[PDB]
Amino acid sequence: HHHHHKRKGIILAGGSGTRLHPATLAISKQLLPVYDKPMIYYPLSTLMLAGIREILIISTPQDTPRFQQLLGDGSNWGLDLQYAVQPSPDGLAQAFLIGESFIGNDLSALVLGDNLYYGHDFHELLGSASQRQTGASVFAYHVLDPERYGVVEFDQGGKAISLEEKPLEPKSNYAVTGLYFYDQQVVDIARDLKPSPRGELEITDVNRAYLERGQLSVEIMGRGYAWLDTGTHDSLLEAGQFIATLENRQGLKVACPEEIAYRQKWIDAAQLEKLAAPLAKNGYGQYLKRLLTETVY
Amino acid sequence: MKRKGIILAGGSGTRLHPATLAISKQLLPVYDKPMIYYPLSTLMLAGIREILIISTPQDTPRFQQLLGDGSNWGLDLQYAVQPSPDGLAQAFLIGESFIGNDLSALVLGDNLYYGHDFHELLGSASQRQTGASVFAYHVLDPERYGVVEFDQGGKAISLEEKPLEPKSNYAVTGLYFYDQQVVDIARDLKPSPRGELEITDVNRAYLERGQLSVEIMGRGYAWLDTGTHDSLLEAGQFIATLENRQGLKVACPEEIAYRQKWIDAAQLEKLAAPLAKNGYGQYLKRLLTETVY
Amino acid sequence: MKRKGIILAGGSGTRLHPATLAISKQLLPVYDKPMIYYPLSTLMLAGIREILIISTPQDTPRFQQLLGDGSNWGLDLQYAVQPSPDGLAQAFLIGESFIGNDLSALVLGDNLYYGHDFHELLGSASQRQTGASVFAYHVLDPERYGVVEFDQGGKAISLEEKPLEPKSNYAVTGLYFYDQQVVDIARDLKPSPRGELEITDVNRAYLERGQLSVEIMGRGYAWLDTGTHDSLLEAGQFIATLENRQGLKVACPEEIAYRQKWIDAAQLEKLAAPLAKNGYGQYLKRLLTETVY
Amino acid sequence: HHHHHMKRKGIILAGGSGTRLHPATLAISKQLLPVYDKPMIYYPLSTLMLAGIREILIISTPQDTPRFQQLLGDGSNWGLDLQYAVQPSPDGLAQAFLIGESFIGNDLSALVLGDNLYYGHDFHELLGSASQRQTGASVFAYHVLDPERYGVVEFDQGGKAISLEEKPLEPKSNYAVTGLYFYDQQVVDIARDLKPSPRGELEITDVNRAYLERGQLSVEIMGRGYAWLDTGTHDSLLEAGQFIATLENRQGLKVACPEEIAYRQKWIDAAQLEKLAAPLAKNGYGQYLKRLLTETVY
Ligand SMILES: Nc1c(O)n(Cc2ccccc2)c(=O)[nH]c1=O
Ligand SMILES: Nc1c(O)n(Cc2ccccc2)c(=O)[nH]c1=O
Ligand SMILES: Nc1c(O)n(Cc2ccccc2)c(=O)[nH]c1=O
Ligand SMILES: Nc1c(O)n(Cc2ccccc2)c(=O)[nH]c1=O
Ligand SMILES: [Cl-]
Ligand SMILES: [Cl-]
Ligand SMILES: [Cl-]
Ligand SMILES: [Cl-]
Repeated sequence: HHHHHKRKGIILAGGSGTRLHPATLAISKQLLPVYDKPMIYYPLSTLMLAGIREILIISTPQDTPRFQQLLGDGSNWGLDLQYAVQPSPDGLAQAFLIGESFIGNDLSALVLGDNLYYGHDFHELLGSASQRQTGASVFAYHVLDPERYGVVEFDQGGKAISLEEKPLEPKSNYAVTGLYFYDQQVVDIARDLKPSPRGELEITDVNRAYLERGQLSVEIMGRGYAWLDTGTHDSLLEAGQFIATLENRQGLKVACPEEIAYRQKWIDAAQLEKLAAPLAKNGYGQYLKRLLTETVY
Repeated sequence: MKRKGIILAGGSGTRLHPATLAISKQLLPVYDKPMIYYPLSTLMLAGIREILIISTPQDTPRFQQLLGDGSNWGLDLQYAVQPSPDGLAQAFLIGESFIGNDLSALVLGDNLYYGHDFHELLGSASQRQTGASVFAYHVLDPERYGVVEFDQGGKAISLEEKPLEPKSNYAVTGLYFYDQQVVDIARDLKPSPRGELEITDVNRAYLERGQLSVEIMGRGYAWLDTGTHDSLLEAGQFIATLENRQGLKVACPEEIAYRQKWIDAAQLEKLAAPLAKNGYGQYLKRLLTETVY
Repeated sequence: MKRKGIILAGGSGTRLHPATLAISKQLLPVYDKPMIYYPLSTLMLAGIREILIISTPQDTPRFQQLLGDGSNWGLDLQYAVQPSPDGLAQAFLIGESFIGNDLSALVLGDNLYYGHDFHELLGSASQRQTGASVFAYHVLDPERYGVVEFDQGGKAISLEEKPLEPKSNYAVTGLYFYDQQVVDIARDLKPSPRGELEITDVNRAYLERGQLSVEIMGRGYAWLDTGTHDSLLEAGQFIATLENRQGLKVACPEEIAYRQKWIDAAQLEKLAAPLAKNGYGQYLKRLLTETVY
Repeated sequence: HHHHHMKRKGIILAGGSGTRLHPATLAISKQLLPVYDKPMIYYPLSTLMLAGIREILIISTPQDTPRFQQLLGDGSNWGLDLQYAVQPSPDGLAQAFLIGESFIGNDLSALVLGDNLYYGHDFHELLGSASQRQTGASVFAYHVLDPERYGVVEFDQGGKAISLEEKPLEPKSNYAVTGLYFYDQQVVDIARDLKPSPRGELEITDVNRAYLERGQLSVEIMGRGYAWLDTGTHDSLLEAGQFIATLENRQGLKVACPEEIAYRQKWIDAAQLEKLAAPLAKNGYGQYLKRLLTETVY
C-alpha cells in the first residue's frame, strides 16, 4: 500500500565522441566557456528558471570530477546536485536508465548540456511546462536545417501529428529543442526502447510514445527566442559573440546561476555576498556584488 | 648548436573565473584546436623538436594526455610543474636540467602569432648562437606588458615591466630566444615588488651588455590578445575567418611536422585515421595529395 | 488518536569529516545496518506508521533512495529538507503541514535505545493525549544534554540546555511525545543565545504550563548516541555483542513491521529474497518459521 | 623511435561487494564506509602513496564511481593524479589489468584491494624494496589463522616459494598472499591469456603463478609485527575500527592520513597543507593537519 499526500532535473553532459576533436581532446565540450562562463551554466540556469532544485549531472567517468570541482553538491546555490557517469554514449534516452534511482517516483526534466536558450518571459514559459503534471512537454523552434534534429509535423489546425529523427526530407522546419518535461511514465518508456541503426536509445522514440498516447504537448518557441547549440566550432563562436553582445549592452548576465538562485530566494544576500568574495577582483564577482544594491525589473 | 624549447602554460589565477574554473586557459580552444597547439607550432616553425611543457600541478596530466611524448609528430616532449604562479623567469629554474648546456627558447602558452614567413623570421632569431632575441609589437595598451624604449636612432635603450606611464607603444611579445647564459641569469634574480621572478629582468640583463636583439614585429603581423573573454573571442573569430577563407589551417602541428620532414607520408596517414570522420582528419588526409606553396 | 512521527536526521557539519564526506552520518552503519534504522525502529515500536524524515538538502534524497515510501514495511514515509542546521525545534515548523492537527513524536536520528519492554514504555507515553512526554536517563556527563532537575518528591522543576553547572545527572533523551500545541509553541519561540531554535525551549513551555511528563528511563535500559567516532564504535560493539549472543537482531524494521502485523508472511518472504545471500536475509527467512517469545 | 630521460602506476580495486554486507551497504558502498575516523579507501590509497606511487586508477561500479570522485577528486590537492574506470560486472580481480590496460600503458604497476589495511614499522621501507625491482612481480606473504580464505603460498625447506593456490580447502601453509601486488610490464599480456576459473573469474593467483613459473615472482615475508587486517565483514570492520582507534588515541598520530603522507613525501608543501586544514578546522582531523605544520614527528 502506497500513500499519496517536486520535479527533478537531469543535465546530459556526456561525451560528444570525437566530432570536435582536437579542440575537445583535453576536456568535455560542456566545460568549454561560452563567452564568460562554462557551457554547463546555461542549461543549469534553464532548469533553475523552471523552478527545479534537485539536479543530476550525467557525464563521462573522465570528466565527472571536473564538473564536481566546478559545481560541488549545489549547497552554495540553494540546490542539490548529484552526479552519475555514462561509461559509453549510448543515446539521449539512456539518461532515464542511468537516472532511474535519482528520479524515483517524481516528475522529471531533461536538458542537453550544450543547449543555450535566450528570450523574454522565458522563466514564465518554463513555469507553464513544469506545472503541467501529466504527459510530456517539448518545445518546437523554426530552424534553417531541420534535418539535423527531431522534426515535428503539424496539421492544418496546428496540432502535432508526427515526429521524425533527422529526416532527409523534413516535413517542417520545426525542430524539437533540447529541453524535455516528463511525467512518471518516462523511465518505463525508456526501459522498453531498443537501439536505433546508430546503436542509440533515441529521445524522439520516447516523445513519439507520448504522442501516440495523446499525451505530448508541443509548445512553439517563437522567433523572438534564441535557441542556440554549440554543435560546430563555428556555432560555438557565434554563441559566445551573441552572449557577449547582450551582456555588454545590458550590463546583465545571461545564465548566472548565483543571480538566479538569489532572485528565486534559494539563497539570501548574506550568502550571495560570500559567493562574490573569491571573485571580487574580476568582472563576475563585481557583478554579483552589484546585484545586492540594484533593483532589476 | 642545439636549441631546446619551453612552453610555459601556467596558472592565470582567478582572472577569467568562472570560465577557467574547471580548466586552465591554455587547454581551451581557439576556434578548432587547443590553445597550446599555437605556441607549440611557433616552436616547431623555429625548427625546435625537443620541448618541455610547464603547467600547473593539476593540468600537467591533461597536457601529457593531450600531447604524449611527441614521437607521433617527430617531437621529443617532456613535462614539468610550476607549483605557484611566481613569474615567467621561473621557467629557466624549473627547466634548468632540461636545458643543460644548450641554447633555448621560451614561448608563453597563451601567445598567438599569425603572418607572412614566420618560419623565416623565427629561423633568423634561432640561428643567433649568442645573446638573446625578443620581438617588440605596437599595441594600444602598452601598460599591460614589458615596454621597450628606443632612442632617436631606433636602438633599444630601456625595458620597463607594466609601467604606469609607458615610454612607447611597443610591447615585448611572449616569444624569447636565449643563449647559454639565461639559467645563471635567472638563478640570481630576486622577486619584484609584485613578488615575481620577471622575464623582463632577464631581458634587461642581456640589454645592459648590448646582447639583447629587439626585432620589430611589424603591423602586418598578428599578435593576438588572449588576456580577456572579449579577446579570446576575437582570436577565435580571427583564426576562423583565415581558415574558412583559405581552406588552410593555422598552427596544425601534424602539417608542420610533415612539411619539416619530421614525419613521413605513412605516419601522417596514420595520424589522420582517428579524426577521419571530422574536418581535422579530412584536412590531414588532403595534405598528402595537394601541393601548397 | 493517531500519532505521527518525525525523525530529525540533521546535518553534523564537518564534525565527523572525512568519514562523513564519504556519506552522511545517519547513513553510517551501526554494526550491521544503517544508523537510521534504530530511530525508525523506535517509532515503529511506539506503534507509529506515518513518519516524516527531515534532513539536509543533500542527504534527504539519499534517505529517500534507501527507504522509499515505506510501503515495503507497511509504513507511510515522507521527506522534508532542513536548509540550515538552525535548531531541532525547526522540525515542527518544517513539519507543520505533515503534523496537521494530530499528536506527534520526534526522535533524533543518532539516538539508540535498547531494553526490556521498551515497547511497553513507549505505549504509556504514546497514549497520553494531552501535554508532552520526555524521558530522563542517568548519565555521567550531563553537560552535553538538556538536563532535568527534580525536587524531593521527584517532580520536574527545571530544564537547562547544556548547562555549565548541571543541577542533576539526568539527561533528557532524544525522544519526545507532543500534543497539538507543539506547532504553535515552536512558532512563538525566540531563538536562543546560541542562535538556534532549541527543543529544550519547547519542553520548558510545556513544563511551565504544568503539562510536561518526565518519565524515568531506568539503568536497565541502554540509551546510546552515535554522534562521534568513539561513540559510534562503542555502539557497534554493543549491538554486535547482543546480536551474536542472541542470534536475534536489534532494530530490524522488517521484523518489527511483521511482528506488528503491518506486513504479512508473504510480504516478509519477498523482502528476504533480495537479501538471501547474506545473514540479514537468512535471518528474515528464519523468522517465518521460528517462534520467538 | 623513443627517448629516455621508471614510473609505477597504481590501481585500487574498489569493487561492488554485492549484497554480502546489506543493508549496511544499501546506504553507502563498502570502501566508502569509515574505519574509525576516515573512509576505508584512505587506507589502501595511503599504502600506494607510501610506496611512492602518485598516478592511481580507481576501479569501481558505475554507481560507486561518482561517490569516490566526490570524495577524492582528481587528487591534485594531495599531489596525486587520480583516474577512474568503471567495472560493469564482478568478473574477477585480474580484470583490473584489462579495464586498466590503457592507464598502465607501458609502465610498471601496483594493484591493491580496496578493503585491505596494513600497519607497522617501516612499512614505507618494506614497500620500497618491492617498488624498486623494475622486473618481475612482488607479493607479500603473511601468517594468518584462516589461510583457506586467501591465495596461499607454499615454501620449500630453504624458504623458496614453490606453489600458489587460490582459497584452498586444504592449505599447504598458513601464509596468505596479501592484497597488494607489484608487477612489471608483462602483467597485461599475462592477464589477457587467462580464462574463467571454476568459480567464473579472472583470478590474481593465476597471474602470480605465471610469474612464479618463469622464476620472476618475489615473495617477501610480511612479519608478525605487521598488522594486516581485512575489513570485508561486519565483525572485521568493527575490529579494524577498534584497532585504529586504540593506536590513534594512544599516539595522537593518524594512520593513513593522505594529506600527511603527501606533505612528508614533499608532494605538497606547507602552504597547500594549510589550505586543506582550513575547511576541516572545525574538527579533530583539520586540527590534526594544522598541528603537523608546527610539530616535528620522527
Ligand atoms: N533569463 C534570466 C532571467 O529571467 N533572470 C531573472 C529571474 C530569475 C529568477 C527569478 C526571477 C527573475 C536572471 O536573473 N537571469 C537570466 O538568465
Ligand atoms: N605558419 C605556418 C606555415 O608557414 N606552414 C608552412 C611550413 C611549415 C614548416 C616548414 C615550411 C613551411 C604550415 O604548414 N603551417 C603554418 O601554420
Ligand atoms: N526491541 C525490539 C523488539 O521488542 N522486537 C519484538 C517486537 C516488535 C514489535 C512488536 C512486538 C514485539 C523486535 O522485533 N525488535 C526490537 O528491536
Ligand atoms: N605509515 C605512515 C607513515 O609511515 N607516515 C610517515 C611518513 C610518510 C611518508 C614519508 C615519510 C614518513 C605517515 O605520515 N602516515 C602513515 O600512515
Ligand atoms: Cl524579459
Ligand atoms: Cl606566408
Ligand atoms: Cl524483552
Ligand atoms: Cl615506524
